[PDB]
Amino acid sequence: ARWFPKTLPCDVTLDVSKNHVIVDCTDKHLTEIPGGIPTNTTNLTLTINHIPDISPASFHRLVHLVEIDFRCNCVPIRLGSKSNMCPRRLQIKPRSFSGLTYLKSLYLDGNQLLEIPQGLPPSLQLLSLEANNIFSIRKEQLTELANIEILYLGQNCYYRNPCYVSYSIEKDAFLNLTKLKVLSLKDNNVTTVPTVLPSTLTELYLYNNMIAEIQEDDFNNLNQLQILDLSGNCPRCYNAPFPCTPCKNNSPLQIPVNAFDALTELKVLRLHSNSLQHVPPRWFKNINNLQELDLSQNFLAKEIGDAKFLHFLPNLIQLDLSFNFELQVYRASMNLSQAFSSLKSLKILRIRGYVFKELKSFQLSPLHNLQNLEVLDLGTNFIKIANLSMFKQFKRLKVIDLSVNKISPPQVLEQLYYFRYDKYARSCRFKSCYKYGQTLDLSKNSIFFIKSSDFQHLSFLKCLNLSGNLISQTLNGSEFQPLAELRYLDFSNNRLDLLHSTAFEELRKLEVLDISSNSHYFQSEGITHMLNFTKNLKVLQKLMMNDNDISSSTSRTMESESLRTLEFRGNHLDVLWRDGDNRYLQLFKNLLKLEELDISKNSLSFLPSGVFDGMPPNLKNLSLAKNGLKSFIWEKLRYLKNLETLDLSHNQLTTVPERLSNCSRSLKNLILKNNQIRSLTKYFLQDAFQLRYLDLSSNKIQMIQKTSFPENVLNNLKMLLLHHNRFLCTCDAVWFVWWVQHTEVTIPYLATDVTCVGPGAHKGQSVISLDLYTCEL
Amino acid sequence: ARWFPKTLPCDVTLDVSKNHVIVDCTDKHLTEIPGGIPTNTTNLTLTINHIPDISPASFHRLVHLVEIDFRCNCVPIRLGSKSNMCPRRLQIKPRSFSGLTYLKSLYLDGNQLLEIPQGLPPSLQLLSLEANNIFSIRKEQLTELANIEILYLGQNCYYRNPCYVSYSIEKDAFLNLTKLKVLSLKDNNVTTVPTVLPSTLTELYLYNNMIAEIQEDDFNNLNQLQILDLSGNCPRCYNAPFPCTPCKNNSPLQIPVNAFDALTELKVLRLHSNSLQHVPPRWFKNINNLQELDLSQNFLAKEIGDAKFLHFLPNLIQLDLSFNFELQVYRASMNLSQAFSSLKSLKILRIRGYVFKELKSFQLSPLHNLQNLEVLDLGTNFIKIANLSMFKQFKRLKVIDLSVNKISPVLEQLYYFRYDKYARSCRSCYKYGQTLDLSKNSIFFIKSSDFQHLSFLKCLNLSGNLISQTLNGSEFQPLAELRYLDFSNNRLDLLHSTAFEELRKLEVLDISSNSHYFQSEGITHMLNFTKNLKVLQKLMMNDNDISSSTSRTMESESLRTLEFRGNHLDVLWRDGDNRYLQLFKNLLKLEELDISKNSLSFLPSGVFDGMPPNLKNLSLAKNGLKSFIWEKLRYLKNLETLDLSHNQLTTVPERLSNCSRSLKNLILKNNQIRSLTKYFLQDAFQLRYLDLSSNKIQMIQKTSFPENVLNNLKMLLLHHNRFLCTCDAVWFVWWVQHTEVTIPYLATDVTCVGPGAHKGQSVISLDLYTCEL
RNA sequence: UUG
RNA sequence: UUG
Ligand SMILES: *[C@@H]1O[C@H](CO)[C@@H](O[C@@H]2O[C@H](CO)[C@@H](O)[C@H](O)[C@H]2NC(C)=O)[C@H](O)[C@H]1NC(C)=O
Ligand SMILES: *[C@@H]1O[C@H](CO)[C@@H](O[C@@H]2O[C@H](CO)[C@@H](O)[C@H](O)[C@H]2NC(C)=O)[C@H](O)[C@H]1NC(C)=O
Ligand SMILES: *[C@@H]1O[C@H](CO)[C@@H](O[C@@H]2O[C@H](CO)[C@@H](O)[C@H](O)[C@H]2NC(C)=O)[C@H](O)[C@H]1NC(C)=O
Ligand SMILES: *[C@@H]1O[C@H](CO)[C@@H](O[C@@H]2O[C@H](CO)[C@@H](O)[C@H](O)[C@H]2NC(C)=O)[C@H](O)[C@H]1NC(C)=O
Ligand SMILES: Nc1nc(=O)c2ncn([C@@H]3O[C@H](CO)[C@H]4OP(=O)(O)O[C@H]43)c2[nH]1
Ligand SMILES: Nc1nc(=O)c2ncn([C@@H]3O[C@H](CO)[C@H]4OP(=O)(O)O[C@H]43)c2[nH]1
Ligand SMILES: *[C@@H]1O[C@H](CO)[C@@H](O)[C@H](O)[C@H]1NC(C)=O
Ligand SMILES: *[C@@H]1O[C@H](CO)[C@@H](O)[C@H](O)[C@H]1NC(C)=O
Ligand SMILES: *[C@@H]1O[C@H](CO)[C@@H](O)[C@H](O)[C@H]1NC(C)=O
Ligand SMILES: *[C@@H]1O[C@H](CO)[C@@H](O)[C@H](O)[C@H]1NC(C)=O
Ligand SMILES: *[C@@H]1O[C@H](CO)[C@@H](O)[C@H](O)[C@H]1NC(C)=O
Ligand SMILES: *[C@@H]1O[C@H](CO)[C@@H](O)[C@H](O)[C@H]1NC(C)=O
Ligand SMILES: *[C@@H]1O[C@H](CO)[C@@H](O)[C@H](O)[C@H]1NC(C)=O
Ligand SMILES: *[C@@H]1O[C@H](CO)[C@@H](O)[C@H](O)[C@H]1NC(C)=O
Ligand SMILES: *[C@@H]1O[C@H](CO)[C@@H](O)[C@H](O)[C@H]1NC(C)=O
Ligand SMILES: *[C@@H]1O[C@H](CO)[C@@H](O)[C@H](O)[C@H]1NC(C)=O
Ligand SMILES: *[C@@H]1O[C@H](CO)[C@@H](O)[C@H](O)[C@H]1NC(C)=O
Repeated sequence: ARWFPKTLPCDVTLDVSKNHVIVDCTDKHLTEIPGGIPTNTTNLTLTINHIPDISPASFHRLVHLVEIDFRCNCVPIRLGSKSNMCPRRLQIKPRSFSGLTYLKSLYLDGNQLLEIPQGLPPSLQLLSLEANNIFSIRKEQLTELANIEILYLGQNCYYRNPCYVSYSIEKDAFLNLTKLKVLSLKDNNVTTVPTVLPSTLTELYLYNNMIAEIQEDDFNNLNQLQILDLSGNCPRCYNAPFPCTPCKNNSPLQIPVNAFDALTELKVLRLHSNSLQHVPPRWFKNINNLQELDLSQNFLAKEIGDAKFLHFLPNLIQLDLSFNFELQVYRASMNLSQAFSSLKSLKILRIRGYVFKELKSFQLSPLHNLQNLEVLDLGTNFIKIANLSMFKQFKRLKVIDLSVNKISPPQVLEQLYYFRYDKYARSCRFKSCYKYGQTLDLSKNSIFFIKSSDFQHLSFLKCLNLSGNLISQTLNGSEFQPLAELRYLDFSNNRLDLLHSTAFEELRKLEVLDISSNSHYFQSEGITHMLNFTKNLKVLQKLMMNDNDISSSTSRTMESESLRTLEFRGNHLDVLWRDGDNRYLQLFKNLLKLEELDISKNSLSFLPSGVFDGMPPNLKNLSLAKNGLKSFIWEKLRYLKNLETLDLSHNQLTTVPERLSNCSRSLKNLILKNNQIRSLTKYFLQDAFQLRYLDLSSNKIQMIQKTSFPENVLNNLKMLLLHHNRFLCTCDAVWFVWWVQHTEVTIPYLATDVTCVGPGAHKGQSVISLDLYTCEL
Repeated sequence: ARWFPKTLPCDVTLDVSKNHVIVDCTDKHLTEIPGGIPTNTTNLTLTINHIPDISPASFHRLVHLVEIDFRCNCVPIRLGSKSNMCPRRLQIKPRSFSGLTYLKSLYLDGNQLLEIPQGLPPSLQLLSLEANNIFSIRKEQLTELANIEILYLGQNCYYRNPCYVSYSIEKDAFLNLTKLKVLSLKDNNVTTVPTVLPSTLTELYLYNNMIAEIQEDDFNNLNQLQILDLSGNCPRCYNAPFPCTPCKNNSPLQIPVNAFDALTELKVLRLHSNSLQHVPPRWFKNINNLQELDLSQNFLAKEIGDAKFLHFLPNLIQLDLSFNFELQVYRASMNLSQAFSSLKSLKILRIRGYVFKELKSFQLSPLHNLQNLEVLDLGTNFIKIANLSMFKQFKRLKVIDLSVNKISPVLEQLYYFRYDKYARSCRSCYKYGQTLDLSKNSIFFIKSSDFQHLSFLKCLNLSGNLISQTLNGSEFQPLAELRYLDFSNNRLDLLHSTAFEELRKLEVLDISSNSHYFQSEGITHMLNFTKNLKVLQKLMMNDNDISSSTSRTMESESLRTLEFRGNHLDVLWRDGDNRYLQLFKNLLKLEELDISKNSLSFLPSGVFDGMPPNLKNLSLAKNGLKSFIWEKLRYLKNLETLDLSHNQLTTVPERLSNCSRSLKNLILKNNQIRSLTKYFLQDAFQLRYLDLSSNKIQMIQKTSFPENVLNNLKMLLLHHNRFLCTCDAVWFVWWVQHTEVTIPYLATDVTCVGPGAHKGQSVISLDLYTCEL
């Protein structure tokens, strides 16, 4: 097909509509900007390389650049790899950017720069210098940024990237940047709010600094400000996972009552970790539009019981009062002020880490009439007692979250969220059952025993999360009787005792059941387990039974008219299917609608004959990955007449079938990565017209000849993976080298990991760049 | 040193006292008996190879052989590898053994043999033909075994190795084997006890067969028999993990009341899985010496409550009545007959799988006066209730085992349910004193009074319960003598630094696999709880996912071993955060620290300085370590063992001696090392063990590996590298061929990878004369 | 690779 | 390899 092979070690994309030529050289172990970058290049990304300098020659030809992303070519020592530390800061020579008349966005984050780079074109809207070593801002260094709208300067002086002094900002440094919308000075050891800021700011980020006091006029002119973040100034340091220095005398960040008076447009106020003890209502006198308020990680335990300020927040969407508990105090109950009832717009309330013994219905009465309330998060509260029936008054909610408690008789937050330093930190790369309906999340509690009356009045629930409790009982179909509407039960990380084949049958509308990581009782010999419990679940679509160490079953067959997906990863089918024992060879046969089966990680070093014949007739998607498979009778695929995806990754296979078409007419996706294949059979893919995806990566293949890979098949492939093999680039490889260079077929990692290993001369050389003319003399 | 390199791909060992020359060729991927086997060879082992034939030429020179072990050179299809199936049964030519005048023991197990091999010498005392295809025994084929004392014939016809007929034994086939002591016909599809057996038998194994009936005279003459095993005839098949066919009519193995009358010497009787419903006392009328009786996997639930037969067993040491429960019956309690009191010699009583709701003190009264009772096993009984205090009447016992029950206020894990627990392959806190094992119960909450009257306990096993409480040092008050607590696989909440402090005599604490509360942010954990445990020697806190700690230091005057595998020291030691760099410093007598599997891709500076002063043994394995500042080992002045296995290191120190003068054992296996530094081992005289296996080393020169060091090494591991066998390698190849230093796998995995000619060739066999022209 |  |  192609007349001119692509040798450039970067992905090139065309977006004809937006007039964009996108060149992505992310993480290509470059020590130089590569030659041959298209002249029409608009967006060039060189992040995570080791290019030690920029010069007028760097971008000479590239006069149409709108965006240069040159991040993380010299990451500060403690932020970067300890195996490849950058020896000297990036050097930017004069005039490197002044010729780029159309340049809108420049990212120079993570390059150990000492100063704001000069000579930047007046087109620039966005400049980013995070994770550098710039800790003095002078008005004179900013005159070049007349048109700048977005300026990121954070992470230039903090514990991971120290500068060993206070940050310095000259008076009025930013004032004459008349179009500046977004200013970020986070994580920078700043001691005062810099003034005067231009009145065009929409977003101001001042968090994780050393600001002890806000002056009453610090935000006087910012009548367009929408987002203000002052978090992590006078931090609450208890159990902090980073070095944390509090303000002296347990002082809060001191905020005058009239500090916010000019912020009539403010939508987001973030006061996380400011050691606040009071929230004066006078703060919010002139902010009628505030939508999001974060007051997490303070000392507002008393204030939550008073909270006059809430009367001024009728448009608030999101309130977070998490982790406000008094140290070494365990309150008897949660005292929510009546003032919460005035939060007419509230969709999301989070109050983790209040820390109290007993939740009772009346304590939530202030919320009964919040019509728009969607999420109530009372996680990580060490609640010992809670009658779940109280949530009958909360049918309108999408999520009731009691995760991480001590109870016994629409996006999830990262596992580190309230305690991390900077949850918005940008990486060097880049720049759940809620969907089923009403969710009650009781995960990570101390529930040892359940009975029907625990769920009295909760028939509206679509999802119940019981993950990570202590449930050890012989469920018999009597325990969830009220849960008539339940579509999803997550029962993972309990100790299910499957003595009874009637377990879960009362959940007549159950579509998905997760009983993964319930291995306990499956580890002891002589215990009766009824894997045939599936028969009674008439609308079950998906069953997850992973990591259960299942090596025995009293019943011989699982049956279902409905089940489409079975995850059975991390069990011991090798023990059930011991060579000579026929009894379990039809375990899955009567799952008549099953399409997806995952039996990876079952220590299946071989498959006894009868396994494939025993498969249910409509199996589409089979994983046998990570089994230590040392042999495989390819012909047995003939029994799986609807097989579309076969995953055999991470095994010990040494051969492919002589003729894949003769094994399976239906197979579309063949994953063979991470095996021990050293050669392909002569006619491997001959007439395999249905094949669309083939992964032969991370094998030991030396040679590939034309006969194995006919062109009428290769042309149908959406992707062919060949990387990390042992290719021999001798004159015997002429066809393969030619074909790789010239094909239109998508083959990933040509630039990094489709490499000759030999002979001598060409060792470590990309096959895409290989010249074999000496073979044609 | 050596003048003649050892090229034979087998270990050769000398035992001068017994005049033995031991040649072990186990698992050497041989397809031929190797040449050059010493002429003086007495014991030759060729197990797990693919040698397709034996012939007169096989052992011609080896006239002094006493033992040939030639097992598993052609394993039956379903018993063997499916990746290397044996194509044709072993072929044994005539006269292969008749020249071996001194041959005492021949093992030919696992070779797909169809017949008993003939032409065996009259010296033979032991013949073994397990896992063959010999399923008809003819008197004529046994005449050659006049002097045989031990004959193994089992596993020749069973579900893993089927013969598709009944086993056949001709009448009196064994009678004229006048010195036969041990006969094993297990796992063979035998239908009747073969008769007449010789009266010299000490041991008869007939288990896992199809014997429905014992005739009254089957064992008439066996007045020397010590062990009889008839188990697995009319099996109890409930929840069996193998294909199991019961006797028709739910029948037991039928044993007439006088069948054992002649067995005056019997010490062991095994009647496991015989579907017995009754144990007639008349069985044991003439056996006063029986010591071991296994009656597990029967239907003797009612019989346990009666059990008149026990009155005839005053010398019994070991009784097993495990897995005798009636299907779908969950008894209220355990009914032990008063007859148990007559078992004056009993050391070990096992009654798992009785299956009952509540154990009460009175129910064990029949045992109160068994003076020698050492082990009481009531595991896998689904007991819901048991007052632990009842065991105050049992201080004399070594182990009280309530493992796998349902209580709430060592045998292989498969034992009672496996087919043949004595099958031959081709190739714990009891020690501390009184042990109460409550592992795998449903204990959610504990308090001091649960342990009332149990102050004598030395080991308590609470492993695999549901304990989720903030232990505060009040919960084990009575357990004043406890030396070992296994608290693994619970949900310890380490809120309180006073946890466990009441166990004033605790030497070992295991709180491994208590990760639960360590997985959620904002929870207070006090790792400094070690301070209060004044005699603690060993602390195991593996697989706890520990990534946060309210306290900054662990302290102990006593602790010698800390296992901290499978945690998140990488998070505690984030580059820039100094606060936890002395976590272990104040464990002043610590000698062994295991911080493998802590995702430590690098070690921040200060880690080594923060190590306690007497550290001898440090594991940093399986951390994905990509770099390592070897010079920092200077801080570990007492370091003897450094384990850096399974990492991504690419280099060794320029000079190991300049890093550590104390280091004896350096484990670097499974890294990415491609070359050694020029002077690597110069003057590191006290180095004794070096493992460089599974790396990418191409060349090793004498400067890196001076001989004044290498010769002192007890072991040097080099296998699975990328050795380039050019003329540059002359020294290394010479030294490897000639050294006395132990180097494992020379015969199998110390290989050239090039150039061309020598690719895949063993370094030990490499001829490099062309380099010396 | 006699489980 | 800014968490
Ligand atoms: C190419 O560069 C331009 C400008 O740097 C990018 O345009 C930005 O796109 C994002 C989309 O998330 C918008 O939010 C910004 O407001 C745009 N800025 C400008 C000045 O146009 C464009 O995204 C880049 N394209 C690629 C593929 O990287
Ligand atoms: C933030 O600035 C403070 C000073 O305002 C820095 O603290 C100084 O650090 C040097 C070296 O650590 C010391 O000699 C001085 O004693 C410190 N002064 C004070 C007042 O504490 C601090 O290092 C800066 N933080 C970072 C991470 O760079
Ligand atoms: C070498 O072969 C002899 C002969 O088979 C072995 O000696 C026997 O070892 C068994 C195993 O415990 C003893 O119980 C016998 O009493 C020994 N004597 C005889 C004559 O059988 C000897 O152990 C073998 N040595 C090795 C290391 O394999
Ligand atoms: C043990 O012997 C029995 C016969 O007593 C074998 O069973 C016969 O096997 C063939 C083939 O499976 C059948 O056609 C016969 O009907 C069987 N006879 C009976 C009486 O069942 C059995 O296969 C043998 N067991 C093993 C493991 O080899
Ligand atoms: N798994 C299980 N959990 C129990 O709680 C139980 N109680 C009695 N039993 C009996 O023990 C036998 C082995 O588990 C089971 O078989 P059963 O005779 O039907 O009755 C069962 C229990 N089994
Ligand atoms: N780990 C733990 N387990 C508990 O059961 C508990 N109850 C209250 N608390 C309090 O919650 C805080 C966060 O773990 C702890 O700090 P405290 O305020 O000293 O008291 C503790 C508990 N902590
Ligand atoms: C709740 O707390 C506030 C503290 O401001 C207190 O004034 C109020 O009376 C408390 N109410 C209850 C029900 O405890
Ligand atoms: C839980 O509250 C409900 C009413 O919502 C009531 O029916 C039930 O009895 C309560 N249960 C307990 C144990 O308090
Ligand atoms: C249930 O909770 C666990 C633990 O919090 C979480 O990992 C899991 O994703 C949740 N399950 C669903 C279905 O959302
Ligand atoms: C299930 O268990 C409950 C426990 O109270 C019992 O009422 C019910 O009868 C049991 N179900 C069956 C099928 O026995
Ligand atoms: C499951 O199998 C058992 C036999 O082991 C049978 O008695 C029980 O009724 C079966 N249950 C279903 C739903 O098939
Ligand atoms: C096959 O199943 C796996 C999970 O087992 C899934 O990730 C994958 O997308 C499926 N493939 C197709 C083609 O549906
Ligand atoms: C495989 O190959 C042979 C020859 O084309 C043919 O006879 C046989 O039917 C084929 N089987 C399948 C399932 O394609
Ligand atoms: C357990 O037995 C002891 C006597 O050994 C007694 O002191 C205690 O009260 C008993 N516990 C219960 C709950 O009956
Ligand atoms: C405690 O019981 C567990 C679970 O059976 C067992 O694995 C462990 O080895 C026992 N602990 C000790 C210290 O022997
Ligand atoms: C620990 O908790 C116990 C049991 O609830 C409590 O009564 C006691 O005061 C505490 N003990 C110690 C040693 O602090
Ligand atoms: C452990 O550390 C905490 C504070 O971090 C302290 O309150 C406690 O007393 C310490 N305990 C011991 C035993 O050192």
